[PDB]
Amino acid sequence: RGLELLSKWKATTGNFDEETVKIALVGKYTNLKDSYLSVIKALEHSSMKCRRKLDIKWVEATDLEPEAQESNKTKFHEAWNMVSTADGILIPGGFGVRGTEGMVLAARWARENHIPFLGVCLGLQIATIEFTRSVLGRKDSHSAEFYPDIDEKNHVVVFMMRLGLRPTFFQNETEWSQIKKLYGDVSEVHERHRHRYEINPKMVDELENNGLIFVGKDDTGKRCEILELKNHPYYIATQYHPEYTSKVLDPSKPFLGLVAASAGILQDVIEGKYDLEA
Amino acid sequence: RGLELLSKWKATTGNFDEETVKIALVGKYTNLKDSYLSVIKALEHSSMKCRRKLDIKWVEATDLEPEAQESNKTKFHEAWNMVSTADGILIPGGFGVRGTEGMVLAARWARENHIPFLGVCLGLQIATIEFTRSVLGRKDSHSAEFYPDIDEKNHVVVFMMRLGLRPTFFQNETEWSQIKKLYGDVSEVHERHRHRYEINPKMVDELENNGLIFVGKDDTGKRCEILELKNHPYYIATQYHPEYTSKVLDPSKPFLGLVAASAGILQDVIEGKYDLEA
Amino acid sequence: MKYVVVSGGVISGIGKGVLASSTGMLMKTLGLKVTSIKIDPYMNIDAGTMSPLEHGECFVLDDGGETDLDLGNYERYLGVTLTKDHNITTGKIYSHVIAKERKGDYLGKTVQIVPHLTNAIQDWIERVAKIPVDDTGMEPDVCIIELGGTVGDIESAPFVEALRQFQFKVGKENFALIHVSLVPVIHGEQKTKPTQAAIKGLRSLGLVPDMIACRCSETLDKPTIDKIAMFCHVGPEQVVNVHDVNSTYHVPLLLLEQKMIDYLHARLKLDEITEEEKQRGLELLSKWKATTGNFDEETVKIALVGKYTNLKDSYLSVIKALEHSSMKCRRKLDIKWVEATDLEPEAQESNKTKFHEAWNMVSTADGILIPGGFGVRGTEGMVLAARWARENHIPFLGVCLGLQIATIEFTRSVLGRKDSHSAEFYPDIDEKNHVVVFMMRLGLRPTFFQNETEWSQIKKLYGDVSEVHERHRHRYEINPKMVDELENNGLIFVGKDDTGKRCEILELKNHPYYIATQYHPEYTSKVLDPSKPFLGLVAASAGILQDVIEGKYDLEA
Ligand SMILES: Nc1ccn([C@@H]2O[C@H](COP(=O)(O)OP(=O)(O)OP(=O)(O)O)[C@@H](O)[C@H]2O)c(=O)n1
Ligand SMILES: Nc1ccn([C@@H]2O[C@H](COP(=O)(O)OP(=O)(O)OP(=O)(O)O)[C@@H](O)[C@H]2O)c(=O)n1
Repeated sequence: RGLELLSKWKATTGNFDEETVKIALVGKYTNLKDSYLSVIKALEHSSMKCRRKLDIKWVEATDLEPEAQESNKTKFHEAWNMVSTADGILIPGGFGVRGTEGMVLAARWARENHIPFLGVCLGLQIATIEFTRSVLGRKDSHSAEFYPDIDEKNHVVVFMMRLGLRPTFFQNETEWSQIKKLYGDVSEVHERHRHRYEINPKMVDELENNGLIFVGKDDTGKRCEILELKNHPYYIATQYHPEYTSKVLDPSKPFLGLVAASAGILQDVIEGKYDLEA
Repeated sequence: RGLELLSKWKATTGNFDEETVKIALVGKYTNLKDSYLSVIKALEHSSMKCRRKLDIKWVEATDLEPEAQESNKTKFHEAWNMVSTADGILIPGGFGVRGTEGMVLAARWARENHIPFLGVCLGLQIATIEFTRSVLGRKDSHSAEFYPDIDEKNHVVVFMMRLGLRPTFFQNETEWSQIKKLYGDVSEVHERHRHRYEINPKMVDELENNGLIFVGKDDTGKRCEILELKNHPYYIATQYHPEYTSKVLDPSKPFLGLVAASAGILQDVIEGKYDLEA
Repeated sequence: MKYVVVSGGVISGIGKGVLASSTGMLMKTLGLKVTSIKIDPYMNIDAGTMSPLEHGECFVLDDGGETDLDLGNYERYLGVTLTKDHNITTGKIYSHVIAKERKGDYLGKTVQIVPHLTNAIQDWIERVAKIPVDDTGMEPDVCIIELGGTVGDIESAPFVEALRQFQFKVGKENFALIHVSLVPVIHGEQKTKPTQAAIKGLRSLGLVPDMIACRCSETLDKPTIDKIAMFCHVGPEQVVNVHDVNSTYHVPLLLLEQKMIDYLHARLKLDEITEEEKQRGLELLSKWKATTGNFDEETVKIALVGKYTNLKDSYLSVIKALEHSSMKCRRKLDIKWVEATDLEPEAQESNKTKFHEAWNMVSTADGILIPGGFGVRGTEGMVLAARWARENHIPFLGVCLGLQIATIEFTRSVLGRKDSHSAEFYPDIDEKNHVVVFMMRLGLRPTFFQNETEWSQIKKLYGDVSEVHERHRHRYEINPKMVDELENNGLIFVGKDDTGKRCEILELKNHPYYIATQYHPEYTSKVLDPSKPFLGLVAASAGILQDVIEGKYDLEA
């Protein structure tokens, strides 16, 4: 295991010496770059598997808003150029509500135009709010955070906060899935969580029938743990935070798929053209 | 009139010697730059009234499409950077159907985010298709060019082709209008036309009630000649081609408003801070 | 943009300003950017000629213009910095059109009250309504326009023409009008007819009221509302009533509980106007519930000692600055009004009865306040009031002439020097306590704390910030030659100007609260942010000054 760790180090090092991938990371207060540290490292570990140079564009989510155009026009154009340039979009599981309105438009941009996407925690919440707000109509729908609207809340409280390593199980028909292929066809995964809200189970049949297929759920089958949009090149979200289990020799699979699809190489990464030793 | 023409020449010349405005012109085959010659000259005449340097970004409308992202990704990012950068959007009255799907997304971009806009001919058609396709829902709606859909045609045939100088009359309540202010509060205007389609009169009450107010119509009141979106900084379209009456000392009013609002100075141009002689 | 006129009545003095800025305070509850214009029918261009005896106190702007006194009521209610242009006056607008007449800007046409002057008034209102008076540089979303005088005056006729034409230059569903009108009660019955005759007057000039608001001695009877609404183009739910309330700061809650805004929201279609505004709306309501709670939830007695205190509007800003601070301390304010000249040793033989009333007030009070009086007359009594609070540890604030008199007294009693006097007694020369400094010093100027004075009670109330910004109105300052003697004896000048030559604040070392300011701090007191020199005076009069500085009385945790 000592000699193998050196060989795997020579491999990830070789993958740095041996083309760029541009990713827009869109969230609240991206100026505070340590506040997203795990997300950056999870993109780095995966980018060395793809042999491709990582270029994170930092977007303040609020600068995407239609209101920002009259308030602070210059930064609004910088934000939209980054979103328009990027080979992939990433909504990183932000803190609090402020960025939400711009993060919706970033999710819409990658739903419609076939840009690779990953939503983490609040990013799954916003992948579901957007798919509701644009595919089902339902323009009033919002996070459960906007409590007094009641009837149009996209989410429900589930305090059990849900924390720590919990399992997640693939739905047994979803053999088509890009993400459950990256997990090696294993029956279940184990992941870290930090959430007080989940997508309202009442709506999930409507989302599954329209193609926002929830390819992974919890032990009970009541909780929304993963989604994949059917017949898109790579549009994933996770309710968990996968960046809290990314390792330098074993990159976290939802982030590996985002980089590999941004590189246009996702098929060949799944088929095994990029493992470190034969 | 000789001495006055020299004074007015010294004025437009002074307005060139005496800051940039960036405008995205979005249409079919913008590579063929002589095919939009009148539109360019109408933007130049107006830009010398605003004392501001004109920078037309040329966008191929088809490169904005969600399909272009997999087909020709590089040019699709260049097209979207131009749309995202511009201080104003202009849909120039293109020839044939090809560019339509991208021109819809350019009109949506300026409806939602408060970007100044002018639609000319096919641009009014696409301002109305977009406002239908996004404000009324009605996602199947299209130009009358897609004939066999029947029920969802946004337009109707009116061959009389309508051509040459015809009048247009303001609707008598629309005192709020930015465009009818630029025309000096005169009761009517006279303009050139080249159209075989008009917006279907059956729908126009729905569009007027939702705020896409048709501030100008023909002698009969049956024909859609101008629209202004109520409570937007500058979102105009004209069924006529106003670039066929722009002159170097008297710029065509729909194009003067587009430049002046892109410069953020529209109020002061209407109030008279930029006429050539006191 | 949106606009709200407040106008009207059969009488001047009916209640407009409280219905005006109060309506504007509630526009801010919605998160809106808000501004205000007061249209005055009088012919003075500014209050700079107007002596403080009639029309009252020359209120002073950030821009240092001597405005109409009422503008202040809008800088407290809304929390905005207005400008010299927000006070339209009949003398100001005739001057502006007459200037353009001699410059020839009318291209040799004859110039007429209609349309040229009524265009000028509309062009002024829409000009001024662009100015960003609010806590961020974006143009306002609503303007409150208060029309002074009464509709049907020969002095207010140009403005009701200009406003009528403005109902079209601006659209309906962007402009609305509140008309304030009288319901006299005689023989115990509410009579509607003065509202009918004044609404007949209003529609004659062509304005139509979207609300009526009544001055009445009572709650309007259900039939009185019906008999006004049967005679005007308003529903019975838009006959508003500003009745007797516990204090003037309750009026915006009274208007909101009468569903006044739940109509203006629809009538001005205000759904047509960011998260920052929506939050700042909810915060303004929370801060209103706090100052209101601080009224419902013990008395502080303050002697205000000055010239001609009978003329109570002449001290209006000072009263409001004491009210804003008293709601932070949760304590009921009781201003004793003292004529300064009735304290004098000469008054004892001249008018003995009033002299005892004056001295009982000074002896009773928990704090003393010398308010920045006009002219010399009161000075001799104001010295004895400052002496009374120097010696016995009574809390004190001196404003302008009050710092002058705090320094004259400390000179006249701590240094001996019994001949010393204001520079106003010019021919004494050698014993003048002050020096001329005409630059009059006016408007918002900075003041900087002296860098060692960490002990200071006043620079603690300012939050340990390095400098402050304040309004001034002075032609005299304390003579710099003497200031070392005063600093060495303990009258420490804890704040000075940019040069360090000018005496801007004093605090007497080792006294519970003895402050004076050369500036007028009452011209920046706001209802949610009370002016710090007045907060210290109330809090020390309450004996709670330490705990106010430590933070036991901020509105939200
Ligand atoms: N927000 C306000 C409004 C008014 N007042 C005080 O109330 C009196 C004047 O009230 P106002 O509303 O102006 O009514 P009047 O001037 O009496 O009458 P009008 O309606 O003509 O203004 C003055 O003490 C003024 O300072 C106040 O302290 N705060
Ligand atoms: N017919 C009149 C009478 C007076 N004024 C002017 O408008 C002001 C209104 O003040 P007001 O309070 O009406 O004073 P009075 O006329 O005495 O009314 P009151 O008796 O209520 O003071 C007057 O000062 C005067 O400037 C006017 O324009 N038209």
